[PDB]
Amino acid sequence: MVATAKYGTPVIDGEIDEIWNTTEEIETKAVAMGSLDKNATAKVRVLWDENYLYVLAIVKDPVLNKDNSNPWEQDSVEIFIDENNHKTGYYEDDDAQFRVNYMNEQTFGTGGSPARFKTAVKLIEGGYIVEAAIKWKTIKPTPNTVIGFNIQVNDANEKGQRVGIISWSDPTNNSWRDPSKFGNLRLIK
Ligand SMILES: OC[C@H]1O[C@@H](O[C@H]2[C@H](O)[C@@H](O)[C@H](O)O[C@@H]2CO)[C@H](O)[C@@H](O)[C@@H]1O
Ligand SMILES: [Ca+2]
Ligand SMILES: [Ca+2]
Ligand SMILES: [Ca+2]
Repeated sequence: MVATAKYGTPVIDGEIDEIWNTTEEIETKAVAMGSLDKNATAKVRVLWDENYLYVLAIVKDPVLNKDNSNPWEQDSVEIFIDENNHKTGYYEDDDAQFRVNYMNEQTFGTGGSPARFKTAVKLIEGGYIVEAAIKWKTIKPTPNTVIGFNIQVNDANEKGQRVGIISWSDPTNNSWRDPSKFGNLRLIK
């Protein structure tokens, strides 16, 4: 429900900056489809500065696949932001869904834009690391500012079928259209 992100500016390249160690790690344990022991999950660290929100997601996934024509059905990570944290039941102008797969290919849901999304992906033993920067659209964050946030891992099998949907705050697979399913992220100094 609630987490924090330390102020900081990491380099987007898929490598783990020392600074990521200064912020808490959250886990995607809100299951909508699949299970924690059998499907893709991520260990996530979050940082922020006046211009972007930064996300480091270490994904556990032994089988990588992107054969499905649906981007949400390819092994990928989705990031959700609610800048004014209104927790509405639908997307406002400030709300957004961003997506990037293990090949660092970006796709977008409502509100998401490539002009505000920089990403890098590096494969690792047993999975992959996603490092992203999301440019704020409507706000200029200050310490103790609270935004709505969620991160989801889509797990596809060798058959190109999505078998897992696990996020941090949403076990109902509605984050793509319902910000009220996002958790709260306090931007701290
Ligand atoms: O992302 C835009 C796209 O979303 C599709 O819904 C996905 C959603 O993106 C994802 O977060 C969730 O896990 O799965 C649903 C599908 O069940 C939606 O169907 C598209 O119309 C829309 O363009
Ligand atoms: Ca880095
Ligand atoms: Ca909003
Ligand atoms: Ca997979």
